[PDB]
Amino acid sequence: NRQTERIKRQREAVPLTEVGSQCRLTFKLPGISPFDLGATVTSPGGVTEAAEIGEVEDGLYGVNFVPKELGVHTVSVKYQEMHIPGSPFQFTVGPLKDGGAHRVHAGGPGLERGEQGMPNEFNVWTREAGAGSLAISVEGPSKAEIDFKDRKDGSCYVSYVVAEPGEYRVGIKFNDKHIPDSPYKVYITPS
Amino acid sequence: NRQTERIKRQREAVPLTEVGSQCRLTFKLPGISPFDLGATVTSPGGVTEAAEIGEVEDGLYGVNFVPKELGVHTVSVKYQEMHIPGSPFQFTVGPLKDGGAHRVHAGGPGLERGEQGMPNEFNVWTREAGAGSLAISVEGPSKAEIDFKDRKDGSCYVSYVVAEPGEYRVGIKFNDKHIPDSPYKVYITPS
Repeated sequence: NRQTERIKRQREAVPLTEVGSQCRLTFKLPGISPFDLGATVTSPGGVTEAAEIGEVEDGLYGVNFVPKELGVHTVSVKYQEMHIPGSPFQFTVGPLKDGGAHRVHAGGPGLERGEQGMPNEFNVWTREAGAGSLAISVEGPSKAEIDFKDRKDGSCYVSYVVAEPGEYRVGIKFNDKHIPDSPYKVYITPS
Repeated sequence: NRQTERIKRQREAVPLTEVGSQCRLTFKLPGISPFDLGATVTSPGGVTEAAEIGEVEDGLYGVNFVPKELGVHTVSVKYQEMHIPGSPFQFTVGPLKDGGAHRVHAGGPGLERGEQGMPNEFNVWTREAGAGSLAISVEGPSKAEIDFKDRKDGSCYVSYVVAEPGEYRVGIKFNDKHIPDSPYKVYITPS
């Protein structure tokens, strides 16, 4: 069978990031232990400082940092040579100089593998994409149930459930264009 | 100063509610123990049955019932002869026979009063409206920050924060029409 479930949201660009302001990159860690991760911020000049990782609410973690110059900063969250899904993140200070689907990151186990009747979860980060429509679709042998939490920081956390095992397609589009790794092929295992 | 912040989401109709299916109304407690509330379901014939209240995800509660016939059922959640915000709720069993903004309910403290810099929360119930666009706007002396969680049951839980005290307007529109009590006048008090 082929059944499809789709949601979309529209949001304006995240408010301008001023030089010297308190910034935060948030991430949920479906299937990853927070305890031994390291965060770094790299300035547009290539200077890297360690940044602390805090719990923001139950299950939500954040990298707190303060940028000292204009332009595109990188925020890395790693275990040894491994990045967490989505890392390294980009973070523009001052006005956005680019936008659109190619700037969107996404990650988490619901974009790779799950189990029949269990929640499949992933994060999407749209702050660098600027204003527009984030669309999510799930297609496969059953009609997914989709919940999502869309935040002021341009991040969106998705949880979907499917009734039947099989091969599913998860589409993530921003202003009607696939983000770089979309669509995602997802296998759902039997109970 | 007059600033507006707006988000929108689009979702397909909630799947067909069938006779003998598990149905659930999800709500936030109105500062009252769940042991002290009474939920009832009224059939299309006017027969009322007591229904169970139980905790469900995200600190929310649910009213669970199983419809025995086609047609519009009413779910009330009460303390003595007072309704919780949004009650009584309607639940069509069988295909939707109506739709649109006039079928949407909303409620919570964020549609009445809040405090500068603190979260202002409310729920929206769209299952009876069918497929469409839900738009949430906040207009007032500062630009709101808005988070929302949009669920498979057609409910959307909103949290917004404003930087300045004063008189705000909260708009709730479905396919670009105000729902029955929108726009809402909201006073935000100083810290």
